[PDB]
Amino acid sequence: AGRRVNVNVGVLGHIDSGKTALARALSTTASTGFSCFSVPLPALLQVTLVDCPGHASLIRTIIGGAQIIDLMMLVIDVTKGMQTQSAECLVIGQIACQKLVVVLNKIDLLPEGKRQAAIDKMTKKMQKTLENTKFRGAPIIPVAAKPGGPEAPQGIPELIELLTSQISIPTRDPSGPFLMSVDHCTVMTGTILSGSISLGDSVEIPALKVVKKVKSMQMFHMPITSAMQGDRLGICVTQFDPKLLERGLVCAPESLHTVHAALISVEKIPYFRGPLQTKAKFHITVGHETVMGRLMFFSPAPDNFDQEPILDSFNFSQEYLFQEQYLSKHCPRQQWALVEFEKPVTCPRLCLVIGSRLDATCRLAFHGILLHGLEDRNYADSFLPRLKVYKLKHKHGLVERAMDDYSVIGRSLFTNIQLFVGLKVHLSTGELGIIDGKFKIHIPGLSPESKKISAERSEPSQHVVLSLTFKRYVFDTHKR
Ligand SMILES: Nc1nc2c(ncn2[C@@H]2O[C@H](COP(=O)(O)OP(=O)(O)O)[C@@H](O)[C@H]2O)c(=O)[nH]1
Repeated sequence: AGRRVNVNVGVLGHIDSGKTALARALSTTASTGFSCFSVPLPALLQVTLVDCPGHASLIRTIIGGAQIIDLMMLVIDVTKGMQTQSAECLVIGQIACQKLVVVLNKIDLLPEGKRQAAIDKMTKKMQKTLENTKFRGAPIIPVAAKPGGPEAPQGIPELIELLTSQISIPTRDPSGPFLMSVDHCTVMTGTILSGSISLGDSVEIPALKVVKKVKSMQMFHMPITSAMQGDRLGICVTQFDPKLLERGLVCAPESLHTVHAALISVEKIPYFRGPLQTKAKFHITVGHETVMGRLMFFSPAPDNFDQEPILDSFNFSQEYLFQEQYLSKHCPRQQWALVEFEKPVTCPRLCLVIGSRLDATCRLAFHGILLHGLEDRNYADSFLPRLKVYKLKHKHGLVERAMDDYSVIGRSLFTNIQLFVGLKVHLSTGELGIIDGKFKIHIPGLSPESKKISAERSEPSQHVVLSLTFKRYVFDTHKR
């Protein structure tokens, strides 16, 4: 559409930072649910200022929205500094967007004498701070929006000049499945996260359990036949109860799925102090819903330990090595983790999973994509034992006698020995043998060395080694 191009802007900050306050300060001074403003573009143009009541909401609102977040603005109170939340908000941002702008709000609490040179204190700190972040170059704008406080605008048009500058470069695809994030509610006003629309289309409301029809839609001047991704319009629909859903998920019917467990693609956050231990609970926020699952990790094999990153699929045919801790720091190019939730969460496919750090350093740990969402409540009795997690369990024994040239004796294995008979075994010398208390080994081909070496020579290390493959869920196994 030649007129009215839209881009979403994530407004980030602390619970008392002035985020919600800077919107109105921008919208109001536009050219004279969510707020926004307009302006020409020398490639109209409107930018909805994403916001929310608090944090948790503003997070869950930015994760599943990532694919539509075009740029992140960072609000800061030029007195408190860079408060707690103002830090988490800065990484999640790094995950979703690709650029950001940092503004110093409340630029009225500084005395004129010590302000311009106290401003630079943070401008320096922020700059240096961002040096270790993909938002490494983010410009900074000192600005005071409500110069008095609650009851009682500074350099706002300036903040608009910048906002548009980095607001360049967008791309949107309508081919996906429909997804709209409701922020107003019978009418429904939200933002389109995935897919395309058209009058007469069918829409689902998983919160209410039903599919309604799009009687009409209206955004700014009424015309509307179809919307694309990133747009922000309102879907007029059946006079259902506009109360049960004042902010929720709407999409194509049968488009979402309810998941009891999922195979994410894992990736620790650098700034995460600590390890990533299999079986370590977490606070997972998947798409737009935060459910507490558990983890498990696993990795590829050494042969293709550096295979390309397949970030959209899953090559379920090949096997995978079990890992007790995320290998951080030759290494792997990426790894995964069979999440297992407590509550039947329910959300998109390939949705941007994130979740970490439950406890009584930063609180965020990793982030990943959802490459597969198990839907059966019995993912253990159905899909699970079929998986191929290689659990390399080793053993070692010591060789002693030499019955013949095709026989030896061993004694180890901390046993049963009637359930392992036949497994391919290898002596400390290099020859191969087939395990045929006590022991009974065979050998096709003994070697020349061990043949020379009761017994004789004092057995300078007749060592016996074993290596068998243990798929995590099958009953017992082989190797090769
Ligand atoms: N002193 C002062 N306070 C400001 C100024 N601008 C905004 N605020 C404060 O911003 C607070 C609201 O924060 P807000 O971002 O709406 O919180 P949220 O809506 O929970 O994110 C109000 O209580 C104001 O006191 C300002 O210019 N000077």
